Amino acid sequence: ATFEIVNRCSYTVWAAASKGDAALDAGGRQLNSGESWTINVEPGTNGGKIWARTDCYFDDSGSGICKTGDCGGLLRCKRFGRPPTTLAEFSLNQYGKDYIDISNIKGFNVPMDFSPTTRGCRGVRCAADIVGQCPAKLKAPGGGCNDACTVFQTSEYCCTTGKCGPTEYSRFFKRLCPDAFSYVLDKPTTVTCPGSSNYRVTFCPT
Repeated sequence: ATFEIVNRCSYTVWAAASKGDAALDAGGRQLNSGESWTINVEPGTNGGKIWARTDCYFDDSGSGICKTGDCGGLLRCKRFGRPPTTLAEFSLNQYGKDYIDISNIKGFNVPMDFSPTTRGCRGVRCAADIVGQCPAKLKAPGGGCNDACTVFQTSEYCCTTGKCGPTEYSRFFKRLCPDAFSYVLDKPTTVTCPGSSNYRVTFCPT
C-alpha cells in the first residue's frame, strides 16, 4: 500500500497516480530531479496506474497543462493521463495476490522501473530510449512516442473487437522493452506478487 515514487531523471516530472475514477493518495505532485514521493494506495485497489508527466505548468489552484500525461489540467490527478504515458499498472489484493506490470499500450514518455520493496517477486523495467528511436509516424510533437491506437484509431491497433495481432508498431515497443505490454493482446508480462506488497516506481532508473 506504500508506493515510493522516485525521479532519477535529470529533469523535473509531475508524478500522477489514479485508478481512473478517483485519485490514489493526493493524485499528483511535482518531483524535481532526485526527489522521492511516498504515497499510500488503499488495499484492494483494482486497475491503479502511476505515471510521469513532462513539461507542466500549474497555477496557484493546481490547474494547468502538461505536454505528456495531462489529466484534465489538474496537478492532483483524478483520472488517467493523455498519451503518451509509460504506465506502471497495478491491481492489489486480488484473491490474495498483487499483480503488477508496465505498459506501453498508451505510448512512452519517461523510462520506468517498477519493483517491489518487499520479498516474494521480481520487478519490471522499460528503460530504453524509446523516444529517441521512436518511428517518425509515432513521434508526438509535444514529446514522447505515441502508441499506434492513439495515432491511427483502427480496430487493429486499438483491439476494439478483442481480436488483434502484433503490428510493426507494437513490435518496436516490444523490441526496446520486452518486459512491457506493447499491445492489448500482448503475451502477458504481468508479475504476481504477495498480497499487500510494497513498491517503488523509479523514473529514469538509468
